[PDB]
Amino acid sequence: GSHMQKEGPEGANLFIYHLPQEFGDQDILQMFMPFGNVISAKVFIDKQTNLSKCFGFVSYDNPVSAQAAIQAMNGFQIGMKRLKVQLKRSKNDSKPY
Repeated sequence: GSHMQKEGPEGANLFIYHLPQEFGDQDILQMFMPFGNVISAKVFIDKQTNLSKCFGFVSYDNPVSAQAAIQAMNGFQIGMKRLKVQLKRSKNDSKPY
């Protein structure tokens, strides 16, 4: 259950390059569900920092659920596209929040 794009603690963010066949909001919510709860789903190009185009955005709640999705999501073969996953700017530190 989500409505826009707002990440939580320092440690969890991954985005999708090469998005296969029509892959829209409904697919991303259930095919990326099987290791825990997700806070952002949208297939738009972000118009403020001009990042990579016709591409996809997902986010989770804690740094342990990112390490399992990089192994089962690097390599997904479906027709004439491959899935290729990238994490957005890593950081491991203790902030007062």
